[PDB]
Amino acid sequence: GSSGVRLWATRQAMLGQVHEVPEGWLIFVAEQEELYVRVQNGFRKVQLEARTPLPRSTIEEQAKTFLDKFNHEAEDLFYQSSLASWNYNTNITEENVQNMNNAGDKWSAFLKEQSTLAQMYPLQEIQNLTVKLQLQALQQNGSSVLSEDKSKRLNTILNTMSTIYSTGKVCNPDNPQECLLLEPGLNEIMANSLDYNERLWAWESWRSEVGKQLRPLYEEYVVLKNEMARANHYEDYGDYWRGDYEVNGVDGYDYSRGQLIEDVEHTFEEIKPLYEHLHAYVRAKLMNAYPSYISPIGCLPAHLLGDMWGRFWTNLYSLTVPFGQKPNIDVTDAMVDQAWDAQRIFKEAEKFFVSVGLPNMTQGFWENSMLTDPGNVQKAVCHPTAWDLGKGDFRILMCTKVTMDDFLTAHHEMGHIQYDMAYAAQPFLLRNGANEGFHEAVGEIMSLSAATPKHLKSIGLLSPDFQEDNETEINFLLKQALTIVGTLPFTYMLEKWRWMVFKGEIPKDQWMKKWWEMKREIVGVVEPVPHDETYCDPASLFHVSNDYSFIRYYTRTLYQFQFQEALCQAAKHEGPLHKCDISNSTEAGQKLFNMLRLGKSEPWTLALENVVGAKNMNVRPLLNYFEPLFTWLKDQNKNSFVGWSTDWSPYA
Amino acid sequence: GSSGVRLWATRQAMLGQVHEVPEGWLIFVAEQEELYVRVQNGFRKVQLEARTPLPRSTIEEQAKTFLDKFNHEAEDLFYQSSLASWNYNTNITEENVQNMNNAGDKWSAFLKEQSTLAQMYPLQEIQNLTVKLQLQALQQNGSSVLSEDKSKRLNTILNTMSTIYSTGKVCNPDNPQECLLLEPGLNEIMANSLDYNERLWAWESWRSEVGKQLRPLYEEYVVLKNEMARANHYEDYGDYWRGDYEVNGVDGYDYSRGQLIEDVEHTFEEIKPLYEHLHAYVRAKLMNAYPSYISPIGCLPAHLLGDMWGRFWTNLYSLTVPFGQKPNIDVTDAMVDQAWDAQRIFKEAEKFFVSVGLPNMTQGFWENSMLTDPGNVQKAVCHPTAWDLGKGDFRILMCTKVTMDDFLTAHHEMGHIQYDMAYAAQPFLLRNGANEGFHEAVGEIMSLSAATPKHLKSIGLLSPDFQEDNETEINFLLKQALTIVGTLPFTYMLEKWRWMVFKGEIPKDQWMKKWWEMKREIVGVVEPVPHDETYCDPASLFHVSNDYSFIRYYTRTLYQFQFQEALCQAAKHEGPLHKCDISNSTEAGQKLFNMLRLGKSEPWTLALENVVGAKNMNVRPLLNYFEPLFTWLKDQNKNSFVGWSTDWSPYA
Amino acid sequence: GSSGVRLWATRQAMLGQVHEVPEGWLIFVAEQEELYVRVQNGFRKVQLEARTPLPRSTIEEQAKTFLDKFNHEAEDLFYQSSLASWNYNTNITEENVQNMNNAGDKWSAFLKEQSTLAQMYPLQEIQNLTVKLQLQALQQNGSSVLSEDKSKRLNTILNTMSTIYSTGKVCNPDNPQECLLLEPGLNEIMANSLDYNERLWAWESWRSEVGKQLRPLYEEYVVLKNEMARANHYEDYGDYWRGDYEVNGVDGYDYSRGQLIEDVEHTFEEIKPLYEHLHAYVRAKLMNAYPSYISPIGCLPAHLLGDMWGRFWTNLYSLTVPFGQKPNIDVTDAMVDQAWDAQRIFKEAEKFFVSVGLPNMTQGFWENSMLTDPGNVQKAVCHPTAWDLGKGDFRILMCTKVTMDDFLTAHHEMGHIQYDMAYAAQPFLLRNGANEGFHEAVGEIMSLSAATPKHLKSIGLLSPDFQEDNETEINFLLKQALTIVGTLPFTYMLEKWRWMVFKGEIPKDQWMKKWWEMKREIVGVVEPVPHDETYCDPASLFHVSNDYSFIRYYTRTLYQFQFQEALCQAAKHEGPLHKCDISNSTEAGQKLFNMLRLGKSEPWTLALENVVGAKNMNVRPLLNYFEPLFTWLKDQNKNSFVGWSTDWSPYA
Repeated sequence: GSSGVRLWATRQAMLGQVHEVPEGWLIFVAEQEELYVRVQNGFRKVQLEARTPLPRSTIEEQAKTFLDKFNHEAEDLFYQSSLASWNYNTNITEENVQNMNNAGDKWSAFLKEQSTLAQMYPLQEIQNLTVKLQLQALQQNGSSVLSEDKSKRLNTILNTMSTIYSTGKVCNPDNPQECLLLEPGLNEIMANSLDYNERLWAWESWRSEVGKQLRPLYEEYVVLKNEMARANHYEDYGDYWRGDYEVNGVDGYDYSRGQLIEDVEHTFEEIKPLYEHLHAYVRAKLMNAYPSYISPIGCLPAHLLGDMWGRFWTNLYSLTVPFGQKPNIDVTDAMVDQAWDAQRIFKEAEKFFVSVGLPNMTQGFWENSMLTDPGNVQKAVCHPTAWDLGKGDFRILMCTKVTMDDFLTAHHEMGHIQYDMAYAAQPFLLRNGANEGFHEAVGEIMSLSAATPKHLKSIGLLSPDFQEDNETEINFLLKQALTIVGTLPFTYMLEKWRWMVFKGEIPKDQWMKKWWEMKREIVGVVEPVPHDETYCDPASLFHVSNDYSFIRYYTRTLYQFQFQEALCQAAKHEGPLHKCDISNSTEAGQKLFNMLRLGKSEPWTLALENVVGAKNMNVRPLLNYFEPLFTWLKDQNKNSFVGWSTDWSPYA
Repeated sequence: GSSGVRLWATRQAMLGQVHEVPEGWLIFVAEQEELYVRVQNGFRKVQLEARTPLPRSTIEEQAKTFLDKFNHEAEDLFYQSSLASWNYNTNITEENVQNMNNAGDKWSAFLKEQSTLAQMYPLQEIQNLTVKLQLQALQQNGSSVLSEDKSKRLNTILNTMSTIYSTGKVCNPDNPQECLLLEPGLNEIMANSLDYNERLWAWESWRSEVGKQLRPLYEEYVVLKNEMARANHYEDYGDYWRGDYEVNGVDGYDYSRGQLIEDVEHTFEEIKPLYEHLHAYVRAKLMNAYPSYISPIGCLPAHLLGDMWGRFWTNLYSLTVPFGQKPNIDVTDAMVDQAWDAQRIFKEAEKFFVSVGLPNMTQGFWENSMLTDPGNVQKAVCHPTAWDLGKGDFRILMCTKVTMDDFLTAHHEMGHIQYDMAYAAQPFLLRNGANEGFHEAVGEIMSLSAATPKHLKSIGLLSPDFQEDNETEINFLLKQALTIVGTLPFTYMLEKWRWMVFKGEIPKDQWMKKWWEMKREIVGVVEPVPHDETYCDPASLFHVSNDYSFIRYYTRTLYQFQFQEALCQAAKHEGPLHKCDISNSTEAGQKLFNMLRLGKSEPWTLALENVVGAKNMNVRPLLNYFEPLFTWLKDQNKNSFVGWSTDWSPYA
Repeated sequence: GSSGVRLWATRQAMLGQVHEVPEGWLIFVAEQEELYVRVQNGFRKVQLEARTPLPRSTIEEQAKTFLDKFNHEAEDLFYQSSLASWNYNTNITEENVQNMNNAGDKWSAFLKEQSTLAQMYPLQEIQNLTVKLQLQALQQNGSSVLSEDKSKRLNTILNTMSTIYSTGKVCNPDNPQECLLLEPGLNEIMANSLDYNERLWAWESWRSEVGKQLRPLYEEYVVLKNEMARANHYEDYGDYWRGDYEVNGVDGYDYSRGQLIEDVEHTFEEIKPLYEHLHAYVRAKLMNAYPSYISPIGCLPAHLLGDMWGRFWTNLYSLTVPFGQKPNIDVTDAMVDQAWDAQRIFKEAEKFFVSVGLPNMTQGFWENSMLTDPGNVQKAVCHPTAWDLGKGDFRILMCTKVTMDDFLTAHHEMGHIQYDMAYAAQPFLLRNGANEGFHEAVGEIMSLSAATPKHLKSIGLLSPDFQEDNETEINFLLKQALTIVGTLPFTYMLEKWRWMVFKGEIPKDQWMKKWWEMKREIVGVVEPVPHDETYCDPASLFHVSNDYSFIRYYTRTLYQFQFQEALCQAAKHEGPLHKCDISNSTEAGQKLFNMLRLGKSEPWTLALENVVGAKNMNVRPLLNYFEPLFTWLKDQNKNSFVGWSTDWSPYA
């Protein structure tokens, strides 16, 4: 049968009424706070533990209520800052500048108030993974952990380094009044002009007037960040940046900050045979252009890698082309013939996104964002940016033209937007990518998919009569290797160098003695002229001098290769990975959106495991993508020396 | 999520149907006497304690029937005994005396038989608190816990000192044939005559005469009082008295015997600053009367306190009046001018009770009680006493004359009788107050309200143009302090003295030395002639000789002040507490009657908490009542020593 | 007041909704499997034991199914086994001999297999007393708890002594070929011939041929009987037998094996004065018969008691009759006067058994059982046995003749089967007596009632004119004392002797000497010829050699006395207890049937309490039964010295 639970006022009433209480009927005493079970000819007291007072809101619940209230206020405040940011970037005016000051101060003050209001909430007793992740992402004091003077000094130094890099100007000895900046002056000169002396001077002059100036600033920046990290229970500032990839609280998915370093080391070792052959071929081709400036046995000059830091070897493609008479993959004729426009490019990207199974895109983007150049009466930023303004607002700000590149950037910005629309369901704190290499990877794979000849043929960009030969595939593989695989050692060595310089393993009087020697050995990049310790060459880059973790580029490339291979596997495509296309593949879009919606609500390991199939960052897709390149690279370097000599330098 | 509790005969159908049992459904098994909770994929055995036997034809019902039978027979027997007592009080004749002997013997024999017949009824298996308390009162064997000879000699000694106290006579040394009794000779001598010689001689001669013949008797009485208290599971006879205040088995209101001791001590310690100032002023007035008989730092003489044992300082109010030029408040002259008798005393008094919300009081009292001296045909005792005969019969014995003081006494007696009929619904055992300080407090609270000029003005006793300035307020407050507050230290020390005299910590050769040390240090009064252990001065009081608890008076004062303050708070009175009146406030009467009807069934702490809100003892209303007096005493004691010194004595 | 149980998926929802949970409503969460009770201002956690993995198949269910399956099949196998034994017992034939050989083999193998199956059903987790008790009987391995060789040799030694006792023959020295078996060649000559020499020679020869031969066999039998007793968790084989009387787990009726020894000793000690008077008078009559062979103070001869073991003094009733001239009570000649046979004896037995109120029994037993020897064509056994063949089949083996002795044994036999089918509702294992001293007691009590002169007169066995004087009552009482009370000391001591023989307290070189020492001090009987430890006189008993506990007879005597006293109390018998008759008393049969139906399921101590009113056994009925004889023995002991002497011997 079935029985209920009885309750009376006094124990005397319980005794007088327990006679008619059937067996199995629980008796609860409000006066005595006791529990009894009606047994045969009696009632047995049920043991009860210590009194537990009613919590109006547990400490976990108090954090939940605070986080919800903060997120609700953050959505409006961030949207106001985002729209003010949009207005400034559409038109740069004095009124536009001042509302950055107001929005920035208001957002920072609100963030500081909530972070202080969140710091008392303990993360140990909260078992809610989403709530704990929100609190730790909100409790990051950062520079505020130190004193006011120390925090202000660090911010002022950081602004100084950014200002020096941005306004770094070099004047030629022939005309001291004539001076040029790094961009677009030094970058274009060292990417197109083939003069060794001009490139060498610009490389040396910039690293002199920037390195010498930044050397005390970067050194004080390093120590201030290191001491801030110590105050934040971090071994160094590199450990602070690796904390984004750090995962805790999830069984089977925990990731430590040291695991990221060892995976980067392991992946670089895997790419080392492929990069060595790529470097050897690029080295060999430079003798074909300049036989009396570089030696095949030695390394390659930093300024002769197509840029100053050796970031991109794409500028060396004209100097390293295997078959210059073979035309590259370019469909610019289709643009002019059919009068293609930027709005049409985005419309085709949306249509392609519909084809791959992903849903449509909001019309508020079209009515609030510009694609072409917005006339000339106003100044607008033409840099490719995708905007997540919050509360459903998604925009893109760039002077998009009608070039294959722009068609890829449009796809890239759509890929950024798709991520922004995807984790939008997650709370404001969790309404972002799991790490800094996910949002860029989605845009990159979208650009890679949009650049495939099959996708162009499907939408008519590529002529149906176009043929696919070995030379075109080899040149495309080399071009991708220079652009992406070429920058992998650059990201690998720069982030590594920043790691032990923050760890304090590099003595001050030997800084450049390590970087320039390590550059020659691990990567085989050699400085054209010697630099003493007064130089600050590693900090001459934008990201390092602007408080940016450079491990994003290596992680995003590792993710983008894994995503592309996983999409190809889900799209049952037949053919080489470089020719693989995800067009008309609903499996690819659905699989991609499975991790896209997660954002940072789940650990990045779970997001990665969702598509490729594992939490590791193995470069197997990279080897498979460039296996025909690797065999061709081995064929080209079958007689050419492979590797690099640490001893050799251009000045020696 | 809703469920209940299931049951089954045995474990065979239990585990054959546990699969069909939904999760969260509690299960009781009669065969195994076990409890289980159906959890997700399992069941957890609920811990069960020993089975409590169900109520049956046990001692519970047998005692309840015995209690009902006892109450029925005690109602008639007590009615007959109280009828005989009133008749003897109305008419003192030889036939009335024989009635007392017969009624007293039968009542005592009946009580002891009920006590014996309830002795083998244990309370361990009885859970009814009302029955438990009633049967405990029945099981109050008393001195019969010892041998009969010990009880007989203790009663014989008690009657010896009580008779000696009544007949205690001192003779003038020059006139031996003329002797003055304590009642009313010595009392009147120290109440009216201010002569130091006469008061000292009467004080010394009485204590010597009483002490030299009662000291061995008091010692044996104390030893015997210790003997049957130890046999009654008490450390002394003090714990035997404190058992009435002790509360057990009631959650949130349990009281210990030592708790009242510490509460009384703490209340006196905070009272001490007010008492020291009052003692300072009375000492200052003693300098005004007899400059050479009181020291500025010394303690007051024992015989110069206005009464016999220094209890009440009302007789000193004439010599210690704050302003003797101000005439005292007295409506007796107006009352006699209005042709009002003792019948009008109770008639206007009954108007007061129906004014405060208390209902009409039965006409049986009016036809069964006298308000005047019944001439000289039948001798009547004029002592104030209220009688609850039973069966709805209620009487009050007092020679109520047409005076202001008898008006208060008439107010007190019917305050007793109104408490008597308040808990008439309670059984015979429960027909009593929770302690000995409640009935007197009830008769005191409304007496003070009646003595207030507002009540006299409302009933026409006082002229509407009566002036109430600060001088008459201070005089009234000081008179109240002398009559009530002045005796509070004496009540505390004497009860404390009698408490340790039962405990035996103070040796029999130090009873008088400790008594005078307490008198000097606590009371601030020093004897005019030193007394050795031959003197038995504490036993010279009526209460000590007749075995009467003295903590009842101090507790009653604390009770009456708390009761009055709550009544004033309930009546929404604004102004000084001494001017507070409860007339035309029906809420106060109804609220007061809520615990008056409760009787002694509930703990006295619960009753005190219900009245004001303080579960424990408090003296907060004392400060509110005498705040103008305390400020006046502090103002007037700036030029005089505050406190006392034990070193000084009138004899040294 | 009523309430229920509430559930929540997670504790977060529980905390939010705990405010809406009324007091008395239980809160359960499946995530933590935690139970809480809603209390005043909070929730109290309910203590829960370890979570079981839903064991829907308990051992209790499996054991109950196994027991029911076993009982159903065991009934058939035992039934056909009982048929074959009855066929052999009614017709001894070679084909019959192999019938029990096959039937016993199958039954034994079946029993050991079910015992083996019950071995994996431990009793700790079984809560049903009936299931636990039945499986305990099933799990009784007995001889198979040891190794096979120990069991095989124990059986072989058991067979050897059983054969030796059966074939125990002694030959006269003058006639080597003239030899007499113990039954009936030896027993007849000693019980009929009173010659001291012939009885002494037969006693000596029997103990020389059998005692010497069985001494090593008995010692080896005892050693092995101690071996599996400790393997069965018993300190000795005596404790193994005492385990049947042990009651465990029954609160208020638990019995221990040691308690049986203490109570048996206590009963014997208080019985001793009555036995000493009987032994003194029997000795006194022995000097009357043989003055030069028995001392007035010494113990009785072993061979001069009517039994070579000294069991029964019934053969001495003629030699020790209180009055040899008064005729004895016997109505056998009246049966042949009325032309009665064994059929009429049983028919009258049923009429008596239905006059006591118990229902008539079926006709199957009458047509399936013989009451007379089946001629001489087929050989049959005439020993008094009861056949509990099962399946509602009950039979009696008796060659009943038309005699009072056969009349009483016929009453004894039908009482046995009337006990058997009374508890037919019990399962096959529980279809047995509570102890070994109950089945014989049931047949004894009413057979004595049938033998009462009132019963004989009621149904016409004895003429109504028969006079009932004290002389016949004393003669009847003495015969009862010789047959029943006389065997009590021998029964108690021999079981006491065999108990410590298994225990090993008395060494092997003292057993028989301790027996004879106990025969003198306790039994009061002395051996006529001294022997050595080669003699094994206690092992000459049938029960010792055939592995039968001897405590059954002493317990049955006190059990039957208690049963008879309760029968007389229920029948409200007035006068001497030996003349009490239960005939024509329906209430007495109903009270007996209250435990007859109970069977062995309940503890025998509870059954004894239900009959009389005492949980423990007592000798009170013995005093009431033999009070006239006890006074007669006391009066006639003017020359009969109370007790005996250990020093005197027939040979010394």
